[PDB]
Amino acid sequence: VLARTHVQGRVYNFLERPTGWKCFVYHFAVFLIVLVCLIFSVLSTIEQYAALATGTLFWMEIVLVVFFGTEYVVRLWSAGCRSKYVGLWGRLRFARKPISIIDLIVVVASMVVLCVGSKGQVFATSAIRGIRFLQILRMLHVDRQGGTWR
Repeated sequence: VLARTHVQGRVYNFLERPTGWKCFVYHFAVFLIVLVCLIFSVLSTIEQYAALATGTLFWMEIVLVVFFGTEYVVRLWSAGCRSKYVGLWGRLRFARKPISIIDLIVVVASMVVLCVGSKGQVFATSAIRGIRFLQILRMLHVDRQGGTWR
């Protein structure tokens, strides 16, 4: 200390404060990830049949589910930088607009989808048609700071 917390509260300032820096680095990462995740989605929806027989890259969908599941909770931690019980609920409760209600429904679906097992080809359809399907919305939820699409 005193980093240790003045470094996590620093993460929770940077990801939350719209600036030239948030815009520059964060939105390069969202486009890079969406292209990776969608090329991987075309592969993954065939790897799901390879998972009946053989070895497969399908494990990396659980890795990116842990990224996106963590990335949802990381916003709840930037509710207020130290607020990690308080606004951890309080901003989730605030998340009332249409995409935010869908994002809440899809994050609990995404955990249930891991939790049923990597089969049920519904884990597969939800990885696709839930956890890619949310990401196309973020193009319009685009946090690149113009008052976007309105």
